[PDB]
Amino acid sequence: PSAYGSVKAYTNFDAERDALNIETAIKTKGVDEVTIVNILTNRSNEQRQDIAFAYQRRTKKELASALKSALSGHLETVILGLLKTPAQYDASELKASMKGLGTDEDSLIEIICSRTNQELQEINRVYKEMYKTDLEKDIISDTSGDFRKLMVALAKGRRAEDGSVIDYELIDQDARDLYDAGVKRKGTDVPKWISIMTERSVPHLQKVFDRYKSYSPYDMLESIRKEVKGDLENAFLNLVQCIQNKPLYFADRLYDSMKGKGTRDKVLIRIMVSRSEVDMLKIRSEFKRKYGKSLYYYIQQDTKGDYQKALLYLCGGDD
Repeated sequence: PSAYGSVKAYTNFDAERDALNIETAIKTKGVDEVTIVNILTNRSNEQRQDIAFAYQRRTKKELASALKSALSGHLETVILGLLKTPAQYDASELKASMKGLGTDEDSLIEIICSRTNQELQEINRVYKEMYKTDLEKDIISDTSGDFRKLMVALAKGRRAEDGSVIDYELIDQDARDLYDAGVKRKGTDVPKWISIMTERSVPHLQKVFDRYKSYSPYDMLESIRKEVKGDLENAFLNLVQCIQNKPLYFADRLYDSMKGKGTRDKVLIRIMVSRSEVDMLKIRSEFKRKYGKSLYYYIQQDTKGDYQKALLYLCGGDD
């Protein structure tokens, strides 16, 4: 279990009890959405799987299908998302990002740039089992140019994991190479940027980006804005933010999703669901530090109804 998640395993857990109570809630005239939300947002992902199993054995109906039939709107999206395992949820979100003629590059980038090697290994495996095809093949068919190269490289999840051994010489050489490949000359050696940023460990790259400031007039993020454009630039910016401060990265994404009129629910829901058992506590801390008011407050003031209640539970409170 992650100590930085907002959703923790329920102590007095009884899958049968929850399955019985959810069944009654589903069959209540008009549905008792409150009970369904109160239960599922207060159980760990694993516990939800146990609940789904108990539910089917007792009713001969799959819980997911029962809820897709019983719920609708944004609430349905949150609840069904919470029922999928982490890998399954990410795999389905990735598949959804590449559905149709166009491609939701923003979603594809957010997911591919933020997941660890461990998470990506599972996503790749589950993706193959669910859609029968490979994740890489789909990315390749929905992207092109250097943007494709970068996304394919990242999706592989073969990033080095040089344990904890700091390589000061490589830190310096990588910083010099990133500079020589960009700001230092006319044009940009994008392949060098892709290699360094996708093959080195996160702790290493954090140190590289710091050492980079010693050679370059602008930091990594500004360097990216001056060297590349389009989806490629967007990908690099997201990637560097994820490396420098992943919790802050998500906090900014969350703020952006609610700032204006209405909310970009697709993003808001994916982050609340997917990071609820990973680093939501860190995301909350960075969000409050930067924006002043808590993430809870923004969710409260930007969504309504049972949907809002569900998201607030995933947030977990504020402190």
